[PDB]
Amino acid sequence: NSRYTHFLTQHYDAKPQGRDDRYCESIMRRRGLTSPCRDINTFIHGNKRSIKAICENKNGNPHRENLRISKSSFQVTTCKLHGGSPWPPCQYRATAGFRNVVVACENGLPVHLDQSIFRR
Repeated sequence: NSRYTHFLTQHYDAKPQGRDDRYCESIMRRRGLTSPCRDINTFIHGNKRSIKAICENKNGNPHRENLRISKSSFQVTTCKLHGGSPWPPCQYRATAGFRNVVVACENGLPVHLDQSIFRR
């Protein structure tokens, strides 16, 4: 279940404080997403068990072809790449949000975040 682990690395941050541009620039580095700079990436906050619950009917509904959509809303932060280059230094604009999320699940664990709902 390294895909679950990969999901957490790319898309989970339990307790941020700020959630500003600087937060994005830092955490995108910390999580290895800056070579090349990922165009857009969203982190989910709070506890893990609520996110795992999306894979059950406890906190999820089936969605489109192969995805799950959460019933609860999550605090999230979307980091969007600013500037012309794919390469570091990666400047990010932060957007804090509060809504449900879309994931793909495998063996009851989230393994993908659908980034499309945050492209705005």
